Amino acid sequence: SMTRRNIVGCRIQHGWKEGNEPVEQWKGTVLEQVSVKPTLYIIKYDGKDSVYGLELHRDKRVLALEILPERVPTPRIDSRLADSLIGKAVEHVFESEEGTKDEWKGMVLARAPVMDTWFYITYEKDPVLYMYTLLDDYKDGDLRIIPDSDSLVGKQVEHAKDDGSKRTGIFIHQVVAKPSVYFIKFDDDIHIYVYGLV
Repeated sequence: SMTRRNIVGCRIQHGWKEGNEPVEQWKGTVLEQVSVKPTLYIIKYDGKDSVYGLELHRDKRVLALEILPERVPTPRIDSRLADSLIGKAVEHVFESEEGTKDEWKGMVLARAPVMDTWFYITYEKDPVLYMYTLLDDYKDGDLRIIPDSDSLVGKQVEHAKDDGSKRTGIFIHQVVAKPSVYFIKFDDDIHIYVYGLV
């Protein structure tokens, strides 16, 4: 039979219809096909720095999915300087009114697949997976490295909610630099949760 191109590593476009809200147009890059759940894909969408998980060929909210006739950009960064951030605890500084501090404590986890100049990062105030070109903020002083403060992948898990109901989730990735940290995808949420952070 004819073999179609793998959607991983491509630029994609699709409409998004969530219930009765107006239809939106989403554009992004497919970073990974989850080995332990091949229907699930990991995507970085333009303008959204929280990474998403979607069963792109099954989910009824995804409309007219297509591969764009574009190449995924391939910029370069200094390899040694990028690896110096991996596994480190950081303070990420954000713009705010003068005489007011807006900083978030977090941890740099890995260089992302496909978009290797972007980095996976998690925070204490928001435990979902984020992605950003952190070396831009590190060189400008807006990211500070702070002193020093066998895998569940594939295993299913259940969560007992406040109301009378349960939800299933699956461990999808083990962070190589910090093997006690994992990524979980629950079937009722598009965000990727970060588990095992202190």
